[PDB]
Amino acid sequence: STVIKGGTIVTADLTYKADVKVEGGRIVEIGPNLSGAETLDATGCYVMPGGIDPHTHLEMPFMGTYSSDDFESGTRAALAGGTTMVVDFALPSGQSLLEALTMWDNKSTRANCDYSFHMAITWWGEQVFNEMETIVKDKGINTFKHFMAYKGALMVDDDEMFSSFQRCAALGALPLVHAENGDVVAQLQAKLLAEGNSGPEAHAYSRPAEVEGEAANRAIMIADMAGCPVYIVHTSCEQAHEAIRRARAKGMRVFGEPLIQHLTLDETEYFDKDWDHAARRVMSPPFRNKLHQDSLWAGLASGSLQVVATDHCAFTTEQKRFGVGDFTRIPNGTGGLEDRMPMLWTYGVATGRITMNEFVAVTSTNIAKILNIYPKKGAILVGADADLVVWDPKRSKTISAKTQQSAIDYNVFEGKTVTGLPRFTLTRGVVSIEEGTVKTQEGHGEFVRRDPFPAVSTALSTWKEVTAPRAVQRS
Amino acid sequence: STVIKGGTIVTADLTYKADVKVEGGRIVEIGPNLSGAETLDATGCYVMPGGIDPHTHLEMPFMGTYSSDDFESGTRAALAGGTTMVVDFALPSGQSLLEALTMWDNKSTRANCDYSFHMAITWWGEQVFNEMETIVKDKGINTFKHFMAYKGALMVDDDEMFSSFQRCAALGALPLVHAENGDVVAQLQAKLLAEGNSGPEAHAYSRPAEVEGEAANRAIMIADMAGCPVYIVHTSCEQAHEAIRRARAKGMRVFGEPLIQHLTLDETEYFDKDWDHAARRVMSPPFRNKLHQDSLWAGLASGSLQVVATDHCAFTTEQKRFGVGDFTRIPNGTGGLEDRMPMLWTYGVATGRITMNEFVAVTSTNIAKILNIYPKKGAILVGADADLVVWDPKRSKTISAKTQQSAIDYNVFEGKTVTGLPRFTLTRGVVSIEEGTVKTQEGHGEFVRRDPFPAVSTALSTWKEVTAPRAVQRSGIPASGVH
Amino acid sequence: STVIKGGTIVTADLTYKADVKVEGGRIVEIGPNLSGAETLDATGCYVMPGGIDPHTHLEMPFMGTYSSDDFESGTRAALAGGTTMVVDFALPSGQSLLEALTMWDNKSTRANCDYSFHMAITWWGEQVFNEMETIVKDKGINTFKHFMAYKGALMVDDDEMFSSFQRCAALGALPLVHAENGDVVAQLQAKLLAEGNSGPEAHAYSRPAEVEGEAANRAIMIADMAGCPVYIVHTSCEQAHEAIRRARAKGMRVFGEPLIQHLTLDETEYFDKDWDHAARRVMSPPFRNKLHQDSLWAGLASGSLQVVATDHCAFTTEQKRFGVGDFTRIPNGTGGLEDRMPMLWTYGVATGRITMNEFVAVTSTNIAKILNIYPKKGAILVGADADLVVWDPKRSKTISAKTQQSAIDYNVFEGKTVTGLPRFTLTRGVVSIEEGTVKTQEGHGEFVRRDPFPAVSTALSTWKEVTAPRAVQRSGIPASGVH
Amino acid sequence: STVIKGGTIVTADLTYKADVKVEGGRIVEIGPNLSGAETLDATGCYVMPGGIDPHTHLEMPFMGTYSSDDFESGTRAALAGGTTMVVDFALPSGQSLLEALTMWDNKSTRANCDYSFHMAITWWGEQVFNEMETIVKDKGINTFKHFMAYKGALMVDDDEMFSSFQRCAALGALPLVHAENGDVVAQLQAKLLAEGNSGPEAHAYSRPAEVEGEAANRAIMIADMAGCPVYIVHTSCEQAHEAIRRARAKGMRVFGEPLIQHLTLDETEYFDKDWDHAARRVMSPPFRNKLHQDSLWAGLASGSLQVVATDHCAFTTEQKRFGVGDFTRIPNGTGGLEDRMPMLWTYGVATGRITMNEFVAVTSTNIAKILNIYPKKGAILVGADADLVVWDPKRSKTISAKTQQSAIDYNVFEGKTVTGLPRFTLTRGVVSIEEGTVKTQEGHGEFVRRDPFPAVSTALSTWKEVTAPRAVQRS
Ligand SMILES: [Zn+2]
Ligand SMILES: [Zn+2]
Ligand SMILES: [Zn+2]
Ligand SMILES: [Zn+2]
Ligand SMILES: [Zn+2]
Ligand SMILES: [Zn+2]
Ligand SMILES: [Zn+2]
Ligand SMILES: [Zn+2]
Repeated sequence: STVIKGGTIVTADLTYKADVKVEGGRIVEIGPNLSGAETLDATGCYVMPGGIDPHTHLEMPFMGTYSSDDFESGTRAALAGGTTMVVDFALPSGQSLLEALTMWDNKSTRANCDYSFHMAITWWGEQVFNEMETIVKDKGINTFKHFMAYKGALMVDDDEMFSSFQRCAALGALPLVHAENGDVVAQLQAKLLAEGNSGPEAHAYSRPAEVEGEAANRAIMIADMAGCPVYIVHTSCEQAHEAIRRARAKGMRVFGEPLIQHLTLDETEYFDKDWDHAARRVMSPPFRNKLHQDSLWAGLASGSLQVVATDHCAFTTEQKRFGVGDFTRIPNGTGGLEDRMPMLWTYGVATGRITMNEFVAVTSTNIAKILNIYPKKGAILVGADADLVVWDPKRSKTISAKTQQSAIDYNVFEGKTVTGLPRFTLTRGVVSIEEGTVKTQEGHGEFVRRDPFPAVSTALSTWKEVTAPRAVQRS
Repeated sequence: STVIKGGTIVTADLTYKADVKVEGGRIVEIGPNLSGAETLDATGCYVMPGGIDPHTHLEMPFMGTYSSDDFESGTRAALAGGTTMVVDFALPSGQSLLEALTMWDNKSTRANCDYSFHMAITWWGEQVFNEMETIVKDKGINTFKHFMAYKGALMVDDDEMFSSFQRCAALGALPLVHAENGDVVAQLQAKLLAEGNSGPEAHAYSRPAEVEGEAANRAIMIADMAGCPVYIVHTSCEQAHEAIRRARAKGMRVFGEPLIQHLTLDETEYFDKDWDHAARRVMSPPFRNKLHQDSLWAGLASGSLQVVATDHCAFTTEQKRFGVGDFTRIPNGTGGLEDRMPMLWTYGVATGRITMNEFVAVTSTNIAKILNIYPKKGAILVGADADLVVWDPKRSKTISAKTQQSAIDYNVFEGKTVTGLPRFTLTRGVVSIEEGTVKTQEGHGEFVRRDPFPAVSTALSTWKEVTAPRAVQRSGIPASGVH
Repeated sequence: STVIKGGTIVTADLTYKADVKVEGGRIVEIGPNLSGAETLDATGCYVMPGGIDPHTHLEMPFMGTYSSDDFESGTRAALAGGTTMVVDFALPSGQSLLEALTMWDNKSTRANCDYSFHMAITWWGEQVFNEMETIVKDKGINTFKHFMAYKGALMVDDDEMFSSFQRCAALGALPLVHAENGDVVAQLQAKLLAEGNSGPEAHAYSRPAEVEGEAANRAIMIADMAGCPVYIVHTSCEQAHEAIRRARAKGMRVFGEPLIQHLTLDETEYFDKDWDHAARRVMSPPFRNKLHQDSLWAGLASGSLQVVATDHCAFTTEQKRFGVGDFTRIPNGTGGLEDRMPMLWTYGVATGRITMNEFVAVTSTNIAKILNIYPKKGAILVGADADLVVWDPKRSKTISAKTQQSAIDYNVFEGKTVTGLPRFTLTRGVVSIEEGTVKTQEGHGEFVRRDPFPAVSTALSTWKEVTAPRAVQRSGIPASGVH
Repeated sequence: STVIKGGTIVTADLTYKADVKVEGGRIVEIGPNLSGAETLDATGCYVMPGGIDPHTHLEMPFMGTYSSDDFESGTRAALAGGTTMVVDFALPSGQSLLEALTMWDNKSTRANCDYSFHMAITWWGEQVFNEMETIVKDKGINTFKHFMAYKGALMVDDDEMFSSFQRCAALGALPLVHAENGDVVAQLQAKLLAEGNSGPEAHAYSRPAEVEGEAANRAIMIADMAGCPVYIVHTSCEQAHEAIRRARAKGMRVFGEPLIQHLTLDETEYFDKDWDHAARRVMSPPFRNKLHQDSLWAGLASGSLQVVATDHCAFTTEQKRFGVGDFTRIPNGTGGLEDRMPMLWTYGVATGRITMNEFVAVTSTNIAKILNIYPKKGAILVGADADLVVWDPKRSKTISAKTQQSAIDYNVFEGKTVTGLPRFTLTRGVVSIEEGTVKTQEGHGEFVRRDPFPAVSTALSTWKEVTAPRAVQRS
């Protein structure tokens, strides 16, 4: 067996000094003074569940093109950053959900760590309604992604979204929402181009924070009417956060996911004099005024935002240059898989903004519970997968594209110092990273099947029935 | 001339004892000890600007039939309750805005008091875009109404609304919005019918307060992006009020209009064992849980809601009964023209919930300023129209359909006691009501023309320009193309 | 050993079917198909950590008399309702904190389950400052209670509270607060008595919800300035909840504790025509308008309120009658120990308002973590104390004073039906309740020692240091003096 | 007579082109095409009610010393800035309110424009309770100022404040409150000095925004329980604003007064390397983080803050230097009388943040209505005092201590450009300023008497009676 020895265990539940013994890809024992044939030195370190990043777009077809990190490079980057599972979005074209799922299975051959998919609902009709049942009950996928923006490509309207959320409620599945008002965005994009305001910074101008706050509020109302929880992906601003807080104060089951980029980077990047510098940071929602960061961090501390992710969608500088002269043609996305946990630890844990237990909650455990795969993932418990990071709080670096795992040529965290990095990362007990030594195993990662109807969905359905309005009896 | 003698003047601006002299339809002199050829005794009374109710649907085609108060009976009802101007909604239809305007001119020939129109944008296209300019610049109408619900009948979507609001901004016009999410409401109606939940109470169940709060918050965002103020008609619940408060706290120019029905009546009317009683109150937004009333009153007192109206859209019981077995066929709407000012005075002024100056502000002056027609309307000032109510704070009645001016057979304020009623109501100096004697003059009312660009619109356009995001000047922009 | 067999384990962390093996007062093994010398049948049952109720006043000197549930009857009542630990408030007095502690040790010798204390800071000075260190470091108590009301009896002011909270921050201890404005309450009590408004309902009138919201918001500001978390006991209204939500939205470490009474009972009890019935419910904060309940439930579901408690402070009817003619002399307090978990399960879990995991979190695990005693308490984990309830979701009763464990003559939950009750309650592995058979062991309970500096306190101190405002380095600082 | 000719009248009520005729210190006629023996050219100008600044401390004894602008220099500065009335705080020592009022009458001999007083309640007891009746009914003063801070000097506690607010309710008077928690401030001051953090910037550190937000909320609750409106002086931060907004959303009668300094200046002044620069800006509440300004401006636009003032309390650099080595010894206060309307116009009206009508509302009319002296003051109506400013929207300057009316040697608005300045200022028809020509008349200003029970106070008392809880009738 392998024993991670001499460290302090940190989970979302508690912190305690103990050794961890791993065999057959599982945690088999946790206690003091354990001995195994192989020992990993965790003295001076924190031993935590491997990160789960539920928001990736590896080898994604988007905006005329394909992201430049694929399943192999994305999962390798994830492991180098202490992350041991990714959840990627399966993205249909009036194409079948089932056809899209087959294509995503094909893309994921070469995965270095385990992985699952969300299924995107990119249009609406009888076929989609029928196939959702198959995806949930037969394919081990209990989340459906909806886009309120990307008019003419991926967007659904209120009527379609309501139908889809009702279906998710019936199936015990969870709708995820990209919340921006697509009609307002499409018009503002056209207005800015018409005015000649066509540079990378005009991407930010085309979709101000109010557009995201409105769309989040609207998705929350539709999910409340449908009787399902709802998850707001990449919550970037106070307006979206306020909508979630206000819904949760009414007892609504609404989850929120700030990206590491939105916690630690800001819109002044778009004002840089160097065109490439500004275009490289174009993503949706855009980096925001720095004033919004404090709201997102408070949400992580108080439990109104539960999950930190990256929306990892990486494009080379050459790809970003597709948008010279027209910001709507710059492929949207920045990468972050490898930098998520290191940034969150240095700027969140070392500063006291979040405890170490909260750091585990928002980097693995909460999402594992939300996707109904805890304690297989997101746990340090006997019987859990041995997806583990041994975190050395003193191991430091300056983040640089010169030393990253990502296949692209820049890094939006370039020049940020982090102190606290993986000493080891294990994926089902396979030591894949030892300090700067990368020893990942292509094809090791396996698809993680998920069941519908977590406790939160079952309770909400019961409460809706208790409170359902009744006909008045008359003569 | 005619002198209104011995009263206390109350406006939104101040309260003072003075006589008011009226000549040629206008206030010509205000001061002590005035005399004229005719005298109206205002001793013990408050002399206020005539009410302006900007939310009426007189002889309106709707839900298979027409509302049963027309311009004559609605303006007569208004005058009897101290209201001297109505603003009605011209409704097209893919029919020209100009053809709808002509139709509404034709409808309004027997009006007893003055009147104007809002133009509804019930569909979107190049013709509508163009005709909006003519409506604003040539036809004296500076407001455009948008319905976010009534799917398949009057509803517009986000894309249409955003186009329309940007055109409002360009023209210096003000968008009005019926804020409920029409797509959710249509699906909830169909679901309730399929379950057999088909009675009048299911109307309320089909459109809960959350769907109004969402739509109000959405219309506000779209107006903020277009750079125009926006006006949320019939704000009925705390969720819609919260959206307005949150937007105004950000400095957004958002107006809200609680109906007198939503201040003083509640959803328990729908739970009555009598089908007719419940159906008579069916309107959209529906009467709400009584808990919401305090929020709306607090908005009047604090300035986050500025206008009290009635959405006067009256149907007889037999018209309501079109919806026996199917609440989606009950014509939606209630009447309140004659009862607005009496209810607000008894339940708001006499209770101390609002001052007399606030009462004037939310029953005439604020809407006059919002519609850019102050001080011609909503004022007691020299040069203002002599639209006046002489209000006797001791004159009392129990409201009843047996005595009402409205042409329909019931009154949603049945049995409410009011103390404080018109002694005289004057429309451009014509005494049309004298203590319960109705002496209205058909066709006396005239269309009130309105100009665009009130101060609020001009200031908001300047602030948008000051804060407009600018391009960054760069050199050596890289090569592009697909390699 | 003893094996709890065939049940479903439910903790705040997860839900799973397994047996639980207990040895020497501790959980020694969790897994399938365990066997031991003794078996408890948990088939069809949920096996959860025993409740922890951190808010009791057992044999407490108060308002001219003493509460009538003592350590024995209160811990017996707790065990009967699935609760296996109480935390009581040691109350000095200018009497030493150490003398009060000895007094409370003496009071607790017959406890049936384990117990700990909070220390109340009822006055301020050098001796208190010093003794706080000894309480934290030597006596195993890491919480200090402060009363913002009970003027002339227990109340401290802003200056005392700020000194005390800074000392809490230094010692890694957590301040608890009874948040009502005592100065306003004292003047309103005197005013109501002077007007002849002297009945039990006037207790509620003397301390309306606004006075709780204000005091909660104030204690939060003082804790934020001292750099320690703060815990708001018996959060009863939306105004106190709003203050907590607003503070947590800023990232402040603020905890809130709704009582089961305030989740499920309301001020209409005070309007009962029977004087005894109304007086029995007199407590501070009083039962509130029922509208406030939804806010508190929503706090449990969303995490802005983390702990359900009872503030168990029981008086007989004849003790309540000390206040006939003068509600300020009705001893304040109600009991709920035995009814907390049964009420919360029927009205929260069975209705879907909270999940079973949330139910565990707000009845044991959150407070265990807040008091820094998890996982010894509030856990089902190997090595944890065997404080367990085996809960039969089908076992039902109507709550009644005729069958209760509490020593007093009535029950504020009289007539409430509950479905879901303990089959077994174990305290450190001792089966003390078996289906309505009470078999408690006096003196079995022991004091639970607690350490300072939970993770939340340490992280908050670090954040305060990272953000501490720094002097600006200047040269040639000017001449001063009076010229 | 004198006719202000060719201008556009702007009041809080409306905007219209008309001439204004003045005779006997009053407006006697308003209309087109007026003629008088004397004409003031208002072509291209806006004709508005003279500003009323209800927050001044002229010749004030405070913190061991006396402010360096007295009634003559303060009222001269006010007129140069378009302001035609000041309301100063009469400040007793267990000294009688009536003795304090006599002293303030004596200080105000040399006033160039009209003036009134608020009476400060600086301690509590039977004498104070008795004298409040005399002040209201016999002395023409309907406001009482309370301090929640200045522990050991001016501070009252909750019990005293509640007693005083009940008395104000009975007398139809309005309590004003300096809202900071004095106990927390006094301790933080001592803690910072003990640490050696004793420079001017530590004044700001000693009283963070949360301390003001708490105190404002607490004053609002006490006034609600007492059944009187309440006015929160110098609302400087979002926390205080939020407390007012939340109270007003419940229907409470709460007024708020942002200073021009808090709308347009910020705490980075305290970080300046020059000791004098930083100390000169020390006042209470301190200049705040610039992020708070947007909240205050929104309040002016939406009606949740009603009155703009200056808290004019001017000290020479020599006086500010009293506090070298101990920030608690720096006299608190900055001046602003002359710069209030010019700053508010350039940064508020010219930017579109407020309309011209709102500018009149928050610079004269609202406070005139709040103090129950409208339309004598704050109006352009026939019969109103001819307190008028003819405002030239094109007349511009850079604000400088070299050209100011204030007797001190610096100006916290130094270097700010303003475009829009008085062409004329009239005080009861006396032209006291013509462009840069100052021609003020010492002793012209007269005390303005005010009556109790404005409409808002009467209505609130009625509503409290309607809602008063009743005894239950029992057998
Ligand atoms: Zn997205
Ligand atoms: Zn994405
Ligand atoms: Zn409508
Ligand atoms: Zn309508
Ligand atoms: Zn208490
Ligand atoms: Zn207690
Ligand atoms: Zn002050
Ligand atoms: Zn002051």
